[PDB]
Amino acid sequence: GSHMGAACNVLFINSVEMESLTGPQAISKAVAETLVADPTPTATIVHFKVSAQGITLTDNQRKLFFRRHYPLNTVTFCDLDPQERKWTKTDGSGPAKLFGFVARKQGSTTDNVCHLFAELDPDQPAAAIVNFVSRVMLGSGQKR
Repeated sequence: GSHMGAACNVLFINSVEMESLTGPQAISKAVAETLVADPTPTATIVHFKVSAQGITLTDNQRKLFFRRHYPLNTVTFCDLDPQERKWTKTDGSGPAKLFGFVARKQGSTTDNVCHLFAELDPDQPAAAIVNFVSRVMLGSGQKR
């Protein structure tokens, strides 16, 4: 209904449309089409907020792009990269792990967009962002 609770920092990469792939392959078909995406998109610091199935991404870098709201209804899969790779650094020095999610908004043609993100937090790695984003949605963990 509203939007206020969680609010972390991540690095925005780019949304690479998969065209109805699956989920655990959209991260690879995106990581492989983003880490090498030539030309590569500019890495911007964004603020990842999770409020009642409502992911918010605000530009906290230097006013690069507006803010968007991706409801978890769309974010089907939100895990680290299977290729065990990292983003191409924030911008010259600064290695940051790589993680994306698959957003299936609208049940038209199962047209999903795998968005890439690099952890930009000295106290919030991409694994912790993937352990939280998955803890907020369906799951349990069992082993943690």
